[PDB]
Amino acid sequence: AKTLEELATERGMRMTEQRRVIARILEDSEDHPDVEELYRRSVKVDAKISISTVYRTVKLFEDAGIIARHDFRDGRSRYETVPEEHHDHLIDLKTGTVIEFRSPEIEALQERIAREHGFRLVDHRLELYGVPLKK
Amino acid sequence: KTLEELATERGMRMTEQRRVIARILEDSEDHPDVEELYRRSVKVDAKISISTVYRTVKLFEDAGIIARHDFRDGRSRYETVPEEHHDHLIDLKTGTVIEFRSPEIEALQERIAREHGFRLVDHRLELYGVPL
Ligand SMILES: [Zn+2]
Ligand SMILES: [Zn+2]
Ligand SMILES: [Zn+2]
Ligand SMILES: [Zn+2]
Repeated sequence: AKTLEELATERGMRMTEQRRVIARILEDSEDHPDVEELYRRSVKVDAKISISTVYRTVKLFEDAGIIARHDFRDGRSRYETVPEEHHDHLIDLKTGTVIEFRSPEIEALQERIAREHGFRLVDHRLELYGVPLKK
Repeated sequence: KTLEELATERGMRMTEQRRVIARILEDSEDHPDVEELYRRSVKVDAKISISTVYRTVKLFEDAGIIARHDFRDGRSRYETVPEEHHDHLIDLKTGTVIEFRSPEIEALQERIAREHGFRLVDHRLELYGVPL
């Protein structure tokens, strides 16, 4: 069973303690943090960590292909550990944070409309943008 | 209100040529790429350059007059801010863009959002296909 720092070294990345920290945070997160939120969380644990380190680390993870970058039109470049299974995204517009979902209801529905117009579905991009409901 | 009139309101400098491109873009309910715009532009006025078509398309986007969609097949496609909301299905083989609106989907999107504690105010749905 592969962890992310374990999965980094596999692709010849120079890890340090600071990067393992940053790797553990990202791994542990299900909200797909941007660079800035990883920083705040990381610095909370290792105060020596710079924004410089976190940006480079992320960009280097991205070159290793061990994370997925997402540019949603919320207001943030969101990052996650490559998902073992596909899912879609819902974005809180108030806080910019991200919620993953797999509705196979929707998957099937998308699968069927491809057909209705004469198509086998090969890919899709599905993004939802919500505001929090009042109570 | 035509496209060019709409552009001249925005304080955009128009010319004969920028007005052809404007009308071509306007009448097109397909989802033309810039090269499509160009090829159609020249047939109507042969002294329209590619430079001119690039500039003009850029400025129509800035003015809010048109929308650009960067689809995953790698072609940027354009439309006139069609007044209807609709989603997209892209034939990867031909670049044919088939538009749709499926109130099943539109409501099942609502449900998903409400179950996670959200009211749905926007989305983006794009489908990618190969003939069956
Ligand atoms: Zn999906
Ligand atoms: Zn995700
Ligand atoms: Zn469209
Ligand atoms: Zn829709």
